[PDB]
Amino acid sequence: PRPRYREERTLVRKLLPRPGQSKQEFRENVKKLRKAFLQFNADVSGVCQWAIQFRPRYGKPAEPTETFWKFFLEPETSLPPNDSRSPEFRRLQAFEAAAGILDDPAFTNELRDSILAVASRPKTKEAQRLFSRLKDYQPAHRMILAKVAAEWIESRYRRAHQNWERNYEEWKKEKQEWEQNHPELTPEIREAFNQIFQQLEVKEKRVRICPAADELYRKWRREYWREPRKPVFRYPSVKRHSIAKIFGENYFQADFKNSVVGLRLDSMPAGQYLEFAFAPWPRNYRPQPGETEISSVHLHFVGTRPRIGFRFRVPHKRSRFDCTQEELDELRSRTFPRKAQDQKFLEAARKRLLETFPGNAEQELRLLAVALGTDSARAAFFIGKTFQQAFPLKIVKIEKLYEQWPNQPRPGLSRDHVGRHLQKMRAQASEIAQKRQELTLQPFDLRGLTVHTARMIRDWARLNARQIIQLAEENQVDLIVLESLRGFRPPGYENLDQEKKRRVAFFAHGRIRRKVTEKAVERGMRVVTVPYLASSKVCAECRKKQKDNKQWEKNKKRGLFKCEGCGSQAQVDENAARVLGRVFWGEIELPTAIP
RNA sequence: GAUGCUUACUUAGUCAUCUGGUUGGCAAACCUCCGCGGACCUUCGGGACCAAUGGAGAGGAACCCAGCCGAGAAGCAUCGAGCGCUCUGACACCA
Ligand SMILES: [Zn+2]
Repeated sequence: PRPRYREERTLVRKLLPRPGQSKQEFRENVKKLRKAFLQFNADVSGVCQWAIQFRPRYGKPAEPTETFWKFFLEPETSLPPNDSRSPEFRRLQAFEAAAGILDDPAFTNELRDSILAVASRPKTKEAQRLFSRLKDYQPAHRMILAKVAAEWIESRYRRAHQNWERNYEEWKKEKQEWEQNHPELTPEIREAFNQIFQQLEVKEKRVRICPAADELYRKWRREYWREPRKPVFRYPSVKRHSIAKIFGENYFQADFKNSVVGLRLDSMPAGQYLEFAFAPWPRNYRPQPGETEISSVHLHFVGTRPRIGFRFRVPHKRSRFDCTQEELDELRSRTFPRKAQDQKFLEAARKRLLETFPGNAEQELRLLAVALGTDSARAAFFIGKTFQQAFPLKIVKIEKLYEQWPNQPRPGLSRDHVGRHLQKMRAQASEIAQKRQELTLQPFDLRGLTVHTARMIRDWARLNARQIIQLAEENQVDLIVLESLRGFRPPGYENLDQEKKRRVAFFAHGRIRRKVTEKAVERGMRVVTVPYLASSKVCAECRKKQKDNKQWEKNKKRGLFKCEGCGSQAQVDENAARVLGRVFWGEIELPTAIP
C-alpha cells in the first residue's frame, strides 16, 4: 500500500542568539518569525477547510468530484509511474485549476472533467478571501502549502476513516453472526429495554449502571448497540503542536563549522536571511552534514522559544524478507481489526512471513522476542524455533547504566521521579484555581513542569528503543516480537484524574513500539506486534497458564517465580520472552476467552 | 586533575539527593470576553476546531517579561598527573 515508513529521520535543534547579535535584536527577530508561523498555519487551515467538502461519503453513490480528490491526496498512484515532473508539481497544477486560481497527457480526461465539475461550485466567503490572498503568493509557497495541507488532511482524516470503514464492515458481520447464533430470542424485545434507556441521558456505550437483577440485553448494548465511532476531524491549532512551517530550497542557509542558520521569510527578497545560532550538531551522532545534504528546514514553536528541524536523506537497508512492514501493519489495521480477529491476524502474518522467506524459514529465522517489564527486561533469541539464550538489557538509568535497581524515592529516571513532579502539579494547580475564582485547566498552566516531564518520558522511551536495537544488531536478527501493553503509570497518576494534563506522565509503551519499528525498518528488519496474551502468567516449557493471582505477583516482586505444574525456575522476563517467541510460532495459542 | 579572569551565553534534552533560588512588572509579551465568516462529529442535549489588513478588559498565583544570587559552556592564563602530547561523568535525540 502506501509507503508509511520513509527515509527522512529529521533532527531538531534549539535556536540561540548569535554572539554578535544583541539580546533585544534576537527578541525582535523571534517576533518576526512568530508572525510568519501564525500566517502559515492560518493559510493551511483555510485550504483544508476548503478541500474537506469534496470527500466521497460512505454508503453513497460516487459523485463526479471523487477522482480529483484522490489525485489531490495521492498523486503517485494517479500519475503514471514515469514522468519528468514531480507528483507534487502536478498536484499544484490540479489545485490551482480546481480553486479557480491541465491538458498535459499526465492528466487523464476523467481528472480534467472532475476538476471542471469541482470549479463549478459555489465558494463561501472564507474561501473567496483565502483564494484572493493566496493569489499573491509565490508558486513555491503555494506548492509547499498545498503539499502540507494534503499530507495533513490525509494523515488526520483518510487513514482513520478507511480504518473505520473496515472496522464497520466487520462489525456488521460480527453482529449478524452473533444475532444469528446464540441469542435467536431478540428480534424486537431489545426495543422494550432500549426505550427506557433512550428516554434518559444514557449517551454512552458502556452502561455505567449496576445490574437490575435484561442483562443479556446489557451485554448486547455494551457491544453492538451503536456503531464504532467515526473519527473527529480537526485543524492545525496553534495551541497544540499542529504543523511546522517549511523553509524549502533557496530559503535556508545553514552553516555547520559554526552553528548559524540563514532563515528567510516569505516577504524577504533573495540574498537576505535572518541568522540565528543553534545547538551544534552532535559529534557522536552517526550521520554528519557531510554525508547527506539537508533537504529543507522545518520550524516550529514550543512554549514561546523557536526550534528548527533539519531534514536529510538516509537510505534504508534491504531486508532478507520479500515483503514490506506496511503490509504487516495493514493486516491488523484493516483485514482483522477486532478481538476475534486476532488469531486469524496472527496466523495470516505467520504464513505471510514464512512464504516470503527465501530459504527454509523454519530452520533459519533469526527471532528476538523482547518483553518489557518495570525494573528489568530480558529478550530471548531464536534461530530455528530452538531457544538459544536470553539476554539482559540495561534500562535503569542512574548515575550510570545498570541492569537492575541497586539496593526512599529512587534517584534516576524512575517512577518516583516522574510521580514527584505529578504531585507538585497536583499541589500547585489548586491555588491557580482559587486565584482564578477570585479574579472572576488550560494547555499553558504548568507549562515548564509538563514539558520537562514529557522530555523525561520520551528520553526513557528512547533509551529502551536504542537498547533493543543494539541487542538485535548484536546477533543479526530478522524479526523482533513485541506485545501490545498500554504502559505503566507513576504513583501520582491516579490522584490527578479527570485531566488530560496527567497524560504527560504516562510511560507510553506504544511510543517504544513506534520507535523500535521505525529504527528496525531503518536497518532491514520486520516488526510484528502480537495481541496482548498475558505472557507473564504462562510457563514457556509447558503452557500451564497459571491463575493463582496471589502468589504470582509476590514472586514477580522479587524477579523469580516457580511454575505451578512442573516447577521451572527462570526469571519472569526470560519466561515471558520465551512465551512470546513460542506464541509467534504455532506452539502456543491465544487465550480467546471471550465466551 | 586543580585554579583564575572574560563573555549581548545557558540554566526549557534526561539522570547523577536537580524544569536551581529569589525579587518585582511602563512599554511589550502572556491572559479573559466576543465574533464577521468557515467547518467535523452528534444519541440533536451538545462536544471539538480554525478564524477577521476585527474589536473590548484584565493578572503578575498560574502564562509571559525583566533584575539579583547560586551554578555551567567556551576563549585565554598558571600548575600538575600519566605517557611535547593526552588531558573534564553517564545516556540520548523521526520534531
Ligand atoms: Zn510449567
